[PDB]
Amino acid sequence: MEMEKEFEQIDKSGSWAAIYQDIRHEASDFPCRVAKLPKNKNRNRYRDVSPFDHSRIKLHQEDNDYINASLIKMEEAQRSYILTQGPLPNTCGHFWEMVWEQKSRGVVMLNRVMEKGSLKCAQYWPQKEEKEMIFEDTNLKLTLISEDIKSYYTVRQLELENLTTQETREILHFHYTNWPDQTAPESPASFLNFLFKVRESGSLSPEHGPVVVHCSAGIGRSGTFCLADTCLLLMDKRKDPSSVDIKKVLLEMRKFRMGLIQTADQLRFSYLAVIEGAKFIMGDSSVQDQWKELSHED
Ligand code: VO4
Ligand SMILES: [Mg+2]
Ligand SMILES: [Mg+2]
Repeated sequence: MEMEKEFEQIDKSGSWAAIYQDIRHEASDFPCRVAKLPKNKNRNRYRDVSPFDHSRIKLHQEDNDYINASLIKMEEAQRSYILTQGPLPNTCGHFWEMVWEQKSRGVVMLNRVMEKGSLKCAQYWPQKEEKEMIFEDTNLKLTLISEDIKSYYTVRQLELENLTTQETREILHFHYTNWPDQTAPESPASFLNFLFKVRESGSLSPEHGPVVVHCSAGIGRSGTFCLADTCLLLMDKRKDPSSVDIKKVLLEMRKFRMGLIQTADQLRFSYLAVIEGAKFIMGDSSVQDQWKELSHED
């Protein structure tokens, strides 16, 4: 309720840029010494996007444990996320090793492999059932099991096999294919429809390891997704929408990974998504069918 008042004040005063720059100025700053080691230069997609040492995910190999990935551990909300860059051609083995070792059940992908004429992500999952991928460095096998393609997102069932142990796991892939870099989604409705398909999959359950979330850098669209989910979960826990302070939640998230939410419009969208999602949290279950309709997923 009180985020709604703040939304109006910021809008009718046109101060989203200043509000967002405030968050940037107050955000935590922690060292990234491991990410900056010369042996890890080719493991980083962007020179200026690095995991903090204190929250980085360590791979369980002894040669080089480095991956550009952060554990966002939201203590009060009791949910964790792994935010990571889009894998590089040499880090797709590391990416699936991380998924395996962290016992993630779901991967949320918010970018496309090619954006604005550039390769933003390696093709790290198989596109055809009969063309499985084997990651020889990490001894993992990945098979496409099935694929449900909708108008602006795709859900895939993957089988991930630890070839050392021959243990197998189902990994769910939630691929938002309609969300351009540095922008807000089309509508809260289509975003919330997607978020709630991730939730209903069980991939966010505490019984599993943290969901893996990535875009190209793992901060902008990835930060928007996590901020909206954590805010909705916080108000759900308290059944009190007015108790949620969005900027404080984002600032808390930015203790674990730098640059989360990259534009003022993405921040503004985050308010809109949470305000609209609160309708469902607070007991208007019919609104979820309305999101499905408005998102035109077929
Ligand atoms: O690829 V993202 O720029 O939305 O961090
Ligand atoms: Mg590379
Ligand atoms: Mg690779």
